[PDB]
Amino acid sequence: HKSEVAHRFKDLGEENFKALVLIAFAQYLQQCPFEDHVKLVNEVTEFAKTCVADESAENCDKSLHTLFGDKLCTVATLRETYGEMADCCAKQEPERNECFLQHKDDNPNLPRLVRPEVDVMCTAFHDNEETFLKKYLYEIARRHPYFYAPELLFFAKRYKAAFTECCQAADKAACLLPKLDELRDEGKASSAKQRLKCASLQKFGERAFKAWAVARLSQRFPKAEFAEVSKLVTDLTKVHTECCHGDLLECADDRADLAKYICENQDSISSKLKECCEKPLLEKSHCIAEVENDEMPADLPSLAADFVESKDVCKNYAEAKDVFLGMFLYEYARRHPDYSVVLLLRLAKTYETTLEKCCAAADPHECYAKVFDEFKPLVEEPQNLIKQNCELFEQLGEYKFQNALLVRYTKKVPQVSTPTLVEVSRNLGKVGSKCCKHPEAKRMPCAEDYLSVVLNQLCVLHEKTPVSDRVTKCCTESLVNRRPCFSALEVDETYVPKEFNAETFTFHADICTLSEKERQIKKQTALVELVKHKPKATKEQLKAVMDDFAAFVEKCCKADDKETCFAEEGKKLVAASQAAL
Ligand SMILES: CCCCCCCCCCCCCCCC(=O)O
Ligand SMILES: CCCCCCCCCCCCCCCC(=O)O
Ligand SMILES: CCCCCCCCCCCCCCCC(=O)O
Ligand SMILES: CCCCCCCCCCCCCCCC(=O)O
Ligand SMILES: CCCCCCCCCCCCCCCC(=O)O
Ligand SMILES: Oc1ccc(Cl)c2cccnc12
Ligand SMILES: [Cl-]
Ligand SMILES: [Cl-]
Ligand SMILES: [Cl-]
Ligand SMILES: [Cl-]
Ligand SMILES: [Cl-]
Ligand SMILES: [Cl-]
Ligand SMILES: [Cl-]
Ligand SMILES: [Ru+3]
Ligand SMILES: [Ru+3]
Repeated sequence: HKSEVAHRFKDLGEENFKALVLIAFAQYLQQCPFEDHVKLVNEVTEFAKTCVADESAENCDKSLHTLFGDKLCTVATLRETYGEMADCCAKQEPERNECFLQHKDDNPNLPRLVRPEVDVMCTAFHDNEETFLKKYLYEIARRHPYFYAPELLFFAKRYKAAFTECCQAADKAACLLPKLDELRDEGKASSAKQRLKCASLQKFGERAFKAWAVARLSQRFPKAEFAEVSKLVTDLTKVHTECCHGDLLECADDRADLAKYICENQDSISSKLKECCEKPLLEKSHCIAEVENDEMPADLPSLAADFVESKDVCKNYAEAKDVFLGMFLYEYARRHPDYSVVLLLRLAKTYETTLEKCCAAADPHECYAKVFDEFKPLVEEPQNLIKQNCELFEQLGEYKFQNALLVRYTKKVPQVSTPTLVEVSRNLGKVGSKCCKHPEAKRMPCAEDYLSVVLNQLCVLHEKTPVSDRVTKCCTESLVNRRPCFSALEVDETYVPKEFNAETFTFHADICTLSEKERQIKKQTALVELVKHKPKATKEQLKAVMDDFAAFVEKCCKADDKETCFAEEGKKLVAASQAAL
């Protein structure tokens, strides 16, 4: 293209162009104030307008990396605010762009964004929809300089949807805050999810990533030929490789190219893409990333003929080990959208170990002709765990199910800080709430999707402050054994009971005057501490004081006097509890 900026401006449109320019600059100049970014956007935007009017116009033939880097090196305060980053301006492309890339600062030190009151928010939204919305877009991008820009744009449009609706409703806050809590959860999860793929790719290498992609792409497009899945796995591996490196434009072009290939070859891939493929370039690769699985072809054969009977197993394996294993993964995954990806990786690795053991032995076929028996226990384990836990979740509430998780995980690893124990148990409990309302045909992918983002981010929090050798051993091992390792943790019988502290189990009337959530957290915080102080307490014994405490609060949080019921009756509850434990 004669002018890449004019071309982008025509592909995306003025509104999307401006928003992505803002995110781009907010992710590099993370301490410049919001109003100078607006100046940069308006300046880049009306320059781009000269380029769509005339592509021979001055500077319109420069590359976007050049144009972007040029804009960065005109910030007058660049060396005084970003210091060493300003020295990038003395290099030339592509060294300069790489130098700027290196100087992206993850985890900068900005105050946390405090959600204001609903009436404050709706009033700001009404008084200046754009400035309000773009300011929050800027606040989030500067605090997440590696969050892929278009997805951030796609979250911004969903926030706009939440405000327009709820700022008009009768009970504003009742409409808005759940939507805002929901959006925060996904954006935080997506941020965690991107950094996990990009950190297992280097921890574990291209091969393991390719193995994961074959499984995932085969469940999604089970009518595609394995040659087509392998083509897609290759392009997709390059795409995540390049996107992990951090160049937003080089990353965006790889994604857009892959989506153009997929949309051009739908009838070799899937019948579900005609709408996504009709969508504009900015949304094309996103839409297809989250499209639902295509229907499996009717009455596929068993995997027996190709992978256990056929005399050419060991010979076809040796001819190309990974391609043969990759074919096995393809055939198993396409038949099993109900499995998690990691389970399919367990099976494939299981098939790999026995093929490696039997293809070197006398009469291989005898040695390995039963390996499909080895798959059954590996399949029951995730399913069993889902059943019992989804069963328990509908026996108890969401909140009481959290309290069940709370007791169990505290007993397994009582060294974890109380607040971290509460947050994980509350979150896991949320995962029963959404995943357990799926049928068994789609429960295991649901759990995997959510556990993975609860598991390694408790592991990144654990590498921050290690407290147990067993949770580092879980967290530093394969992503296929991550969830089993944690499931295999047993009640810590090394632990020394925490010394009784009276202030930890003293309660006041403020507890009546707190929100349901904030009341549950403090109820759940005391429960962790109770299990830490008397860890040999049984759930029968624990239920008895939990019932007592429940009655205690409902008594003192309703009497004529309150501040004194909580100390007088409170003193009784404690003493009666210590006696029973
Ligand atoms: C002057 C600064 C350089 C130009 C700034 C352009 C901002 C980046 C363009 C984003 C392209 C988005 C393409 C979406 C397609 C996809 O993700 O598959
Ligand atoms: C078919 C194209 C890609 C070929 C490369 C993928 C071969 C699959 C290998 C499966 C090995 C076991 C599964 C991964 C386990 C792990 O990474 O810990
Ligand atoms: C879906 C229920 C989850 C309830 C809260 C989490 C605690 C139990 C999780 C058990 C299910 C594990 C399945 C993960 C998939 C896999 O690792 O193959
Ligand atoms: C910072 C370290 C915190 C670790 C605290 C232990 C919490 C373990 C919960 C992880 C999920 C376990 C696997 C699924 C359910 C199970 O089988 O227990
Ligand atoms: C053993 C010495 C201290 C005395 C014990 C008092 C603190 C008990 C722990 C509170 C658990 C509250 C959770 C149950 C109530 C509910 O779910 O609403
Ligand atoms: O930390 C975050 C990452 C991504 C997104 Cl979209 C967020 C939205 C609101 C608050 N925090 C967020
Ligand atoms: Cl936040
Ligand atoms: Cl907010
Ligand atoms: Cl604002
Ligand atoms: Cl604000
Ligand atoms: Cl804001
Ligand atoms: Cl944030
Ligand atoms: Cl967040
Ligand atoms: Ru704001
Ligand atoms: Ru955030």
